[PDB]
Amino acid sequence: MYSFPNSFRFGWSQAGFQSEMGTPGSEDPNTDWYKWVHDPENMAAGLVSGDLPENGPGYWGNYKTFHDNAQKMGLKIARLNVEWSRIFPNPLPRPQNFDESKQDVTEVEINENELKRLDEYANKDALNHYREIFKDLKSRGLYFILNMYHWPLPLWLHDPIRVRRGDFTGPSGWLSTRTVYEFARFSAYIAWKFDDLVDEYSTMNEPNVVGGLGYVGVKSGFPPGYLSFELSRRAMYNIIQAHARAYDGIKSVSKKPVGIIYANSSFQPLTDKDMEAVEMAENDNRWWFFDAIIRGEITRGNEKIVRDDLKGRLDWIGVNYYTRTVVKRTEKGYVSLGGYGHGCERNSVSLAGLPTSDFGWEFFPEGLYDVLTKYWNRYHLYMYVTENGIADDADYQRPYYLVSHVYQVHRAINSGADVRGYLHWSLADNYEWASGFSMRFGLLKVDYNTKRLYWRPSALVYREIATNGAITDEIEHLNSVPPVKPLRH
Ligand SMILES: OC[C@@H]1[C@@H](O)[C@H](O)[C@@H](O)c2[nH]c(CCc3ccccc3)c[n+]21
Repeated sequence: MYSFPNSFRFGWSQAGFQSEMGTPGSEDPNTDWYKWVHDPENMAAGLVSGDLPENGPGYWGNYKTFHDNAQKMGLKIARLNVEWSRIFPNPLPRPQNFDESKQDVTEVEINENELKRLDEYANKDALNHYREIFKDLKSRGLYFILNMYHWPLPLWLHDPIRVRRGDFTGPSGWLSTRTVYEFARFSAYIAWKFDDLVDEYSTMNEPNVVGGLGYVGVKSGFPPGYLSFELSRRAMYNIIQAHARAYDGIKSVSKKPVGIIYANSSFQPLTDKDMEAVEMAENDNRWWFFDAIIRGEITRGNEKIVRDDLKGRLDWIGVNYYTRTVVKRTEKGYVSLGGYGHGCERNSVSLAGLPTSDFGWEFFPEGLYDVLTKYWNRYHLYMYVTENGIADDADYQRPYYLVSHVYQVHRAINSGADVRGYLHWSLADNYEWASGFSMRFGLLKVDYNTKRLYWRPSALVYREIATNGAITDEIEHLNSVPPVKPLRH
């Protein structure tokens, strides 16, 4: 047996754009992502699958079913987001003498008057529906982490096709301080409407992926798919201050904890001569970001400064984790290696002989202990495992994947790290971004024709974990690697 603290909670994470649509009435055409995945050119290019989010799992209408199953599964925590675009579908008038050429946004003044003004622009059907959703959630005994942002932006703030095309005269998303400014106000507004229902807050989900795949990893088909190192840095600088400003915005209406959710891989050396490479990879992918929002330490221009408006803007750390990245030393620096972590063949075996998922991601639960303990030793901020899961429609590997990673969380707590929950990605299948519906991450299978949910055997296994607050003696063998011999190589 691996017993968890009585206060530790097991649950799930879910995104608005991925899970809400599918039931008639739920359609939100008002995002960069919606437009992006409907784009004729993007479809023909193969950048997007052709699958459309409006044929999704229908959480908007069927949320009670979702919550019933979650409660049966013994789940006690849930993290999801409101979709900005649902609340503010229509352009807001430009800020009164806010200087959109200024690079830094060191404060955004928000008060009851400014909030009442926004209130007259807000879609009230959308707010009432969310209140209905979150009320049912809460009535099922679920502790509630509300995230403000999980990728899609209002179209009035970002036309992604225009930017893809090389036109920067329009709404430019994270490239514009206007977005930073409106984001601080959206966060404060949501906290102001929903604080009575909410337990903890997250500003954003994996801002690093938004800026990294949006402007560098362009084959991933993420908006706006404009290839530029410079602009990726600009997007990331803006998202950092958008975090800090959202933090201050929420904290002016709430005393409740405000954190952030971030994409992590466990960096691992190719050989024992590659450990500096591991540290450099951690600096470049993790510490630079967190040292900014925690310690105020950012490199702007070519200079290391401390920004007082950035410092101390975080109460907790959302740890998202799926797999490792193997890195080696280069004379010029370091490189990640294909054939490991997220760069493997689908339904096969890594270069290390470890099985890969429907998405080609390598089985590596060790990495979660590494990421949890490294954060803790550096910052001493408590954490939730806000995402962990596997693309696996057949359910072959998920039982082992689930128990193995839950074990690494127990391991981490055993070492002293303050981890207060594990939230599986996800409860049910959903729209996997540019990949469409074929990547299936749920403990529950979705039949998309009928919107019916089924319990994969892994769901039954998770129910054992959750109702017992433990990896029980009877499922403890699943803390191991799925046998590869019966699997595809
Ligand atoms: O891919 C499964 C889930 C998505 O459905 C979520 O919306 C998103 O939060 C999400 N992020 C990741 C990890 C992505 C990653 C990329 C590069 C490096 C490390 C992690 C996996 N997932």
